[PDB]
Amino acid sequence: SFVKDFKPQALGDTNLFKPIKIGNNELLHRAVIPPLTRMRALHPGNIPNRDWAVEYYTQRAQRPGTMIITEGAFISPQAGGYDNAPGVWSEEQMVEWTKIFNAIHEKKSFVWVNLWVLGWAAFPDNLARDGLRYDSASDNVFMDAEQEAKAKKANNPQHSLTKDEIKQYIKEYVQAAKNSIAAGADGVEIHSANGYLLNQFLDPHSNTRTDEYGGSIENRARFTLEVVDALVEAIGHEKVGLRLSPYGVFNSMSGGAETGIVAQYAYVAGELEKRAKAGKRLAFVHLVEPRVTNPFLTEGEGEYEGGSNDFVYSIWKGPVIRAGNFALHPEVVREEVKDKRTLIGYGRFFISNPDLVDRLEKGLPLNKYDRDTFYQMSAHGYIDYPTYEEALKLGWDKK
Ligand SMILES: Cc1cc2nc3c(=O)[nH]c(=O)nc-3n(C[C@H](O)[C@H](O)[C@H](O)COP(=O)(O)O)c2cc1C
Ligand SMILES: O=Cc1ccc(O)cc1
Ligand SMILES: [Mg+2]
Repeated sequence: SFVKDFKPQALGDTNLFKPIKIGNNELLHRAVIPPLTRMRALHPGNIPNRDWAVEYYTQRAQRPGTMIITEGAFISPQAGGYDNAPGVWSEEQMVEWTKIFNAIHEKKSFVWVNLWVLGWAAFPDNLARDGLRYDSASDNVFMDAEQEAKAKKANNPQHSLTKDEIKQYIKEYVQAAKNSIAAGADGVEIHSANGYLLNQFLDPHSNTRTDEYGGSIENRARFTLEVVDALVEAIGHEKVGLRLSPYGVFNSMSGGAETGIVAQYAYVAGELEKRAKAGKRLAFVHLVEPRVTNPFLTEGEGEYEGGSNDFVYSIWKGPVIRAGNFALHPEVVREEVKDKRTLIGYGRFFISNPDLVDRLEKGLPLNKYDRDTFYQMSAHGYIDYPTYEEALKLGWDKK
């Protein structure tokens, strides 16, 4: 069924359809497909699903010039924690990723691998079985109730990373970046948002360390910036991007309740622009809008109207991607794109609408999404969403 009770508006006359250059890529529009974990990866091996992945990315790369950010990809086994999420550390995975990247490039679109490390969001028992640690910034603060519950059951206490163990994660990031780029990826997006490892260090609630990785704005941000510095020196600054969620509360992050959250991120943004002048300007900065502080709550819930991301624009002067409930609000996108360096990320509706860009340009009805197949091990709810034409033939509008 099409989304009922929604007035679609054509966005063909806005900047959403004026090309832009992000890195080495020349996009033909600014509707970006943000990272979306679907959990179809194969176990054992965290292998990209061999039966359905290529088709999935291929469907959503039909509109030429589209920029696609792959689903979260584990840089290594320790950075992992979910049986069905893909990784980019083994030869057996890179062989799969290549087929996807080629399928994507052939449609004339672009792909960026999102580097993922779970921190305290990983399953402790899944880590105990394979003989891995349950990492995080600290060891006296746990994500929640059932996480500290699984920690004990598996006799796998939450571990406060040591300086040498952080250095290791930085070595795996580089390797993963290198594998992805070697397999033909256009670039990689450092995932430093939604309460994962790097965000756990960034947030003052999950980071109560005393060494140079906690204790102040400058220290809580050290990890993220070292990773940025490392990937910039290894594959080029035009092939790297950083994702942040200043006001997110997902996974026990502080959000706007922490008075120093704006300063924490203003700092990071400041360090980027700094490097930008030094010649090394990241390809872009990706921001999750306070319009969505929790990606698990329906469109309109968990909105934080006490803060804004606009401050980033006074510090960083490169491309900025903004994502969060923009598909059902064309009126807000029309205003946000009047800025010449802003890109719009459409998550949940790029899941259900494979031809989303066309529907945005022509103001057509959007396919409602099925939340139940977001993480199912099936093709249903993954690759069987119809395009507008297919929907008409199937009679989704009622004669
Ligand atoms: C099913 C699902 C999977 C997601 N997977 C990821 C992910 O792997 N990495 C990430 O950074 N964000 C992820 N997100 C968050 C989205 O990138 C996005 O910020 C969020 O969905 C808000 O956009 P939307 O309102 O257009 O869906 C996911 C969201 C959903 C609903
Ligand atoms: O729903 C899965 C998910 C994964 C990573 C994120 O960052 C956010 C959501
Ligand atoms: Mg008909």
